[PDB]
Amino acid sequence: EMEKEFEQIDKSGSWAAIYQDIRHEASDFPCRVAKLPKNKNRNRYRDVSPFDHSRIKLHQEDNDYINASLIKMEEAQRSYILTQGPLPNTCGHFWEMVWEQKSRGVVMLNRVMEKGSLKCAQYWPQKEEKEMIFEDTNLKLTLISEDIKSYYTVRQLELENLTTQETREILHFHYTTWPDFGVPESPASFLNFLFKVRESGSLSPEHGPVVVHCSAGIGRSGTFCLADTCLLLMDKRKDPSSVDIKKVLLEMRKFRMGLIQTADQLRFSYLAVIEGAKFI
Repeated sequence: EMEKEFEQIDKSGSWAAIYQDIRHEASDFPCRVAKLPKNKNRNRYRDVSPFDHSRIKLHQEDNDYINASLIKMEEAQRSYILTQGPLPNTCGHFWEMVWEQKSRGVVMLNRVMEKGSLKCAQYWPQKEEKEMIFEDTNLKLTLISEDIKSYYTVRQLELENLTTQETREILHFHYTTWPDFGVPESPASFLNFLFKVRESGSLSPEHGPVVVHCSAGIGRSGTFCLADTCLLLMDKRKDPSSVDIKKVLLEMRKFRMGLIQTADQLRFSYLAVIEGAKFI
Protein backbone atom coordinates (compact mmCIF):
# COMPACT_ATOMS: atom_id res chain seq x y z
CA GLU A 1 0.00 0.00 0.00
CA MET A 2 0.78 3.65 0.66
CA GLU A 3 1.36 1.80 3.95
CA LYS A 4 4.72 0.50 2.69
CA GLU A 5 5.63 4.02 1.56
CA PHE A 6 4.61 5.18 5.09
CA GLU A 7 6.68 2.51 6.89
CA GLN A 8 9.68 3.35 4.67
CA ILE A 9 9.53 7.14 5.21
CA ASP A 10 9.37 6.35 8.98
CA LYS A 11 12.43 3.99 8.86
CA SER A 12 14.30 6.54 6.71
CA GLY A 13 13.21 9.49 8.88
CA SER A 14 12.46 11.37 5.67
CA TRP A 15 9.10 13.18 6.47
CA ALA A 16 10.76 16.60 6.38
CA ALA A 17 12.30 15.92 2.97
CA ILE A 18 9.06 14.51 1.52
CA TYR A 19 7.13 17.47 2.95
CA GLN A 20 9.67 20.03 1.66
CA ASP A 21 9.44 18.44 -1.80
CA ILE A 22 5.65 18.95 -1.70
CA ARG A 23 6.18 22.61 -0.78
CA HIS A 24 8.68 23.02 -3.65
CA GLU A 25 6.21 21.49 -6.20
CA ALA A 26 3.16 23.39 -4.92
CA SER A 27 1.36 25.70 -7.32
CA ASP A 28 1.84 29.43 -7.17
CA PHE A 29 -0.98 31.65 -8.33
CA PRO A 30 -1.69 35.32 -7.82
CA CYS A 31 -3.68 36.62 -4.81
CA ARG A 32 -4.09 40.20 -5.90
CA VAL A 33 -7.57 40.75 -4.44
CA ALA A 34 -6.44 39.44 -1.03
CA LYS A 35 -3.50 41.88 -1.05
CA LEU A 36 -5.46 45.04 -1.80
CA PRO A 37 -5.16 47.71 0.97
CA LYS A 38 -8.92 47.79 1.62
CA ASN A 39 -8.76 44.00 2.44
CA LYS A 40 -6.01 44.15 5.03
CA ASN A 41 -8.47 43.83 7.87
CA ARG A 42 -10.24 40.84 6.21
CA ASN A 43 -7.13 38.65 6.52
CA ARG A 44 -6.01 37.12 9.75
CA TYR A 45 -2.52 36.19 8.50
CA ARG A 46 -0.40 38.14 5.98
CA ASP A 47 1.06 34.88 4.65
CA VAL A 48 -2.31 33.03 4.20
CA SER A 49 -4.31 34.27 1.23
CA PRO A 50 -6.77 32.77 -1.26
CA PHE A 51 -5.68 32.63 -4.97
CA ASP A 52 -7.70 34.93 -7.14
CA HIS A 53 -8.86 32.12 -9.47
CA SER A 54 -10.45 29.97 -6.76
CA ARG A 55 -11.51 32.61 -4.20
CA ILE A 56 -15.11 32.76 -2.93
CA LYS A 57 -16.83 36.00 -3.89
CA LEU A 58 -19.43 37.56 -1.62
CA HIS A 59 -22.55 38.65 -3.61
CA GLN A 60 -22.12 42.26 -2.63
CA GLU A 61 -21.31 45.23 -4.95
CA ASP A 62 -19.11 46.91 -2.32
CA ASN A 63 -16.44 44.47 -1.32
CA ASP A 64 -16.81 40.91 -2.47
CA TYR A 65 -13.74 39.78 -0.56
CA ILE A 66 -13.41 37.04 2.02
CA ASN A 67 -10.42 34.89 2.78
CA ALA A 68 -11.87 31.61 1.43
CA SER A 69 -11.10 29.29 -1.50
CA LEU A 70 -13.21 26.68 -3.33
CA ILE A 71 -11.32 23.43 -3.58
CA LYS A 72 -12.98 21.39 -6.36
CA MET A 73 -11.96 17.69 -6.58
CA GLU A 74 -13.18 16.60 -10.00
CA GLU A 75 -12.56 12.85 -9.83
CA ALA A 76 -13.72 12.39 -6.27
CA GLN A 77 -16.78 14.51 -7.05
CA ARG A 78 -16.23 16.47 -3.87
CA SER A 79 -15.99 20.25 -3.31
CA TYR A 80 -14.92 22.07 -0.06
CA ILE A 81 -14.66 25.74 0.83
CA LEU A 82 -11.66 26.31 3.07
CA THR A 83 -11.55 29.58 4.97
CA GLN A 84 -9.83 31.21 7.94
CA GLY A 85 -11.58 31.46 11.33
CA PRO A 86 -13.78 34.57 11.14
CA LEU A 87 -12.36 37.78 12.52
CA PRO A 88 -14.37 40.17 14.74
CA ASN A 89 -15.29 42.08 11.58
CA THR A 90 -15.82 39.12 9.14
CA CYS A 91 -18.51 37.08 10.97
CA GLY A 92 -21.25 38.71 8.87
CA HIS A 93 -19.19 37.91 5.68
CA PHE A 94 -18.65 34.34 6.87
CA TRP A 95 -22.38 33.62 7.30
CA GLU A 96 -23.18 35.57 4.10
CA MET A 97 -20.81 33.15 2.36
CA VAL A 98 -22.51 30.11 3.94
CA TRP A 99 -25.91 31.47 2.83
CA GLU A 100 -24.91 32.31 -0.78
CA GLN A 101 -22.91 29.19 -1.36
CA LYS A 102 -25.83 27.06 -0.06
CA SER A 103 -23.63 25.16 2.38
CA ARG A 104 -25.29 22.67 4.77
CA GLY A 105 -22.31 22.17 7.10
CA VAL A 106 -19.51 24.12 8.79
CA VAL A 107 -16.54 22.06 10.04
CA MET A 108 -14.53 23.88 12.73
CA LEU A 109 -11.24 22.28 13.61
CA ASN A 110 -9.93 24.63 16.33
CA ARG A 111 -11.02 25.92 19.76
CA VAL A 112 -11.76 29.63 19.96
CA MET A 113 -8.80 29.94 22.27
CA GLU A 114 -5.65 27.81 21.97
CA LYS A 115 -2.22 28.39 23.42
CA GLY A 116 -3.76 31.31 25.38
CA SER A 117 -4.59 33.31 22.25
CA LEU A 118 -7.79 33.91 20.28
CA LYS A 119 -7.76 31.74 17.10
CA CYS A 120 -11.16 32.98 15.87
CA ALA A 121 -14.20 35.13 16.84
CA GLN A 122 -17.10 33.55 18.73
CA TYR A 123 -19.10 33.55 15.48
CA TRP A 124 -22.07 31.39 16.52
CA PRO A 125 -24.49 31.77 19.53
CA GLN A 126 -23.79 29.79 22.69
CA LYS A 127 -27.36 29.87 24.13
CA GLU A 128 -30.58 29.32 22.31
CA GLU A 129 -32.28 32.42 23.78
CA LYS A 130 -29.48 34.74 22.71
CA GLU A 131 -29.37 34.76 18.95
CA MET A 132 -26.84 36.74 16.91
CA ILE A 133 -27.77 39.30 14.34
CA PHE A 134 -25.16 40.28 11.71
CA GLU A 135 -26.29 43.78 10.75
CA ASP A 136 -23.84 44.30 7.87
CA THR A 137 -25.10 41.22 5.93
CA ASN A 138 -28.65 41.05 7.28
CA LEU A 139 -28.52 37.55 8.77
CA LYS A 140 -29.89 36.12 12.02
CA LEU A 141 -28.33 33.06 13.49
CA THR A 142 -29.91 30.91 16.30
CA LEU A 143 -28.57 27.96 18.22
CA ILE A 144 -31.20 25.20 17.88
CA SER A 145 -29.45 22.46 19.69
CA GLU A 146 -26.01 21.32 20.81
CA ASP A 147 -24.67 17.81 21.34
CA ILE A 148 -21.34 17.69 23.24
CA LYS A 149 -19.30 14.51 22.90
CA SER A 150 -15.86 13.80 24.17
CA TYR A 151 -13.95 14.57 20.94
CA TYR A 152 -16.42 16.85 19.04
CA THR A 153 -19.58 18.86 19.37
CA VAL A 154 -22.37 19.09 16.75
CA ARG A 155 -24.75 22.02 16.74
CA GLN A 156 -27.87 22.76 14.75
CA LEU A 157 -28.14 26.37 13.90
CA GLU A 158 -30.82 28.17 12.06
CA LEU A 159 -29.63 30.84 9.64
CA GLU A 160 -32.26 33.39 8.53
CA ASN A 161 -31.86 35.74 5.64
CA LEU A 162 -33.62 38.82 7.07
CA THR A 163 -34.12 40.43 3.63
CA THR A 164 -36.23 37.46 2.32
CA GLN A 165 -37.19 35.74 5.64
CA GLU A 166 -35.99 32.48 4.23
CA THR A 167 -34.56 30.12 6.86
CA ARG A 168 -32.06 27.24 6.59
CA GLU A 169 -30.71 24.75 9.01
CA ILE A 170 -26.87 24.65 9.22
CA LEU A 171 -25.00 21.86 11.00
CA HIS A 172 -21.87 22.96 12.91
CA PHE A 173 -19.34 20.12 13.35
CA HIS A 174 -16.79 21.22 15.88
CA TYR A 175 -13.75 18.99 16.48
CA THR A 176 -12.64 20.10 19.97
CA THR A 177 -9.62 17.91 20.88
CA TRP A 178 -6.92 18.67 18.32
CA PRO A 179 -3.89 19.34 20.65
CA ASP A 180 -2.47 22.85 21.00
CA PHE A 181 0.85 21.47 19.76
CA GLY A 182 1.57 18.67 17.29
CA VAL A 183 -1.00 16.22 15.83
CA PRO A 184 -3.26 13.65 17.49
CA GLU A 185 -1.44 10.46 18.63
CA SER A 186 -4.09 8.32 16.92
CA PRO A 187 -6.33 9.25 13.88
CA ALA A 188 -9.27 7.30 15.42
CA SER A 189 -11.26 10.27 16.78
CA PHE A 190 -10.55 12.53 13.76
CA LEU A 191 -11.76 9.72 11.42
CA ASN A 192 -14.84 9.15 13.51
CA PHE A 193 -15.49 12.85 13.31
CA LEU A 194 -15.03 12.81 9.46
CA PHE A 195 -17.62 9.95 9.22
CA LYS A 196 -20.01 11.95 11.39
CA VAL A 197 -19.73 14.86 9.02
CA ARG A 198 -20.30 12.60 5.95
CA GLU A 199 -23.27 10.93 7.63
CA SER A 200 -25.02 14.26 8.02
CA GLY A 201 -25.22 14.96 4.26
CA SER A 202 -22.96 18.06 4.65
CA LEU A 203 -20.38 16.74 2.05
CA SER A 204 -22.99 15.56 -0.42
CA PRO A 205 -23.69 16.97 -3.91
CA GLU A 206 -27.25 17.92 -3.03
CA HIS A 207 -25.74 20.80 -0.94
CA GLY A 208 -23.29 23.58 -1.60
CA PRO A 209 -19.71 22.91 -0.50
CA VAL A 210 -19.04 22.33 3.21
CA VAL A 211 -17.18 25.23 4.84
CA VAL A 212 -14.06 24.01 6.66
CA HIS A 213 -11.80 26.16 8.87
CA CYS A 214 -9.29 26.27 11.63
CA SER A 215 -7.42 29.66 12.52
CA ALA A 216 -5.73 29.98 9.08
CA GLY A 217 -7.82 27.46 7.14
CA ILE A 218 -4.98 25.38 5.62
CA GLY A 219 -3.43 23.06 8.22
CA ARG A 220 -6.08 20.91 9.95
CA SER A 221 -8.52 21.83 7.20
CA GLY A 222 -6.11 20.43 4.60
CA THR A 223 -5.86 17.24 6.61
CA PHE A 224 -9.66 16.89 6.80
CA CYS A 225 -10.21 17.33 3.06
CA LEU A 226 -7.16 15.33 2.03
CA ALA A 227 -8.21 12.38 4.11
CA ASP A 228 -11.85 12.60 2.95
CA THR A 229 -10.94 12.80 -0.75
CA CYS A 230 -8.30 10.01 -0.72
CA LEU A 231 -10.72 7.65 1.12
CA LEU A 232 -13.47 8.41 -1.42
CA LEU A 233 -11.10 7.75 -4.37
CA MET A 234 -10.02 4.48 -2.78
CA ASP A 235 -13.69 3.46 -2.80
CA LYS A 236 -14.34 4.49 -6.29
CA ARG A 237 -11.22 3.38 -8.23
CA LYS A 238 -10.73 -0.10 -9.78
CA ASP A 239 -7.25 -0.10 -8.16
CA PRO A 240 -7.40 1.46 -4.62
CA SER A 241 -3.58 1.22 -4.24
CA SER A 242 -3.23 3.68 -7.14
CA VAL A 243 -4.42 6.53 -4.78
CA ASP A 244 -1.37 8.73 -4.26
CA ILE A 245 -1.74 11.09 -1.26
CA LYS A 246 1.04 13.36 -2.38
CA LYS A 247 -0.51 13.82 -5.77
CA VAL A 248 -3.97 14.56 -4.24
CA LEU A 249 -2.40 17.02 -1.88
CA LEU A 250 -0.68 18.86 -4.81
CA GLU A 251 -4.01 18.91 -6.74
CA MET A 252 -5.71 20.49 -3.70
CA ARG A 253 -2.82 22.99 -3.48
CA LYS A 254 -3.80 24.27 -6.86
CA PHE A 255 -6.86 25.87 -5.11
CA ARG A 256 -5.49 27.09 -1.83
CA MET A 257 -1.93 27.59 -0.72
CA GLY A 258 -0.11 25.84 2.12
CA LEU A 259 -2.58 22.99 2.80
CA ILE A 260 -0.91 20.72 5.42
CA GLN A 261 1.41 23.07 7.29
CA THR A 262 3.97 20.63 8.81
CA ALA A 263 5.64 17.27 8.11
CA ASP A 264 3.90 15.91 11.19
CA GLN A 265 0.54 16.95 9.67
CA LEU A 266 1.58 15.14 6.44
CA ARG A 267 2.45 11.96 8.41
CA PHE A 268 -0.83 12.20 10.28
CA SER A 269 -2.82 12.49 7.02
CA TYR A 270 -1.16 9.30 5.75
CA LEU A 271 -1.96 7.57 9.07
CA ALA A 272 -5.58 8.77 8.81
CA VAL A 273 -5.98 7.53 5.23
CA ILE A 274 -4.29 4.22 6.01
CA GLU A 275 -6.44 3.45 9.13
CA GLY A 276 -9.58 4.83 7.49
CA ALA A 277 -9.06 2.48 4.47
CA LYS A 278 -8.61 -0.49 6.85
CA PHE A 279 -12.01 0.46 8.37
CA ILE A 280 -13.87 0.80 5.03
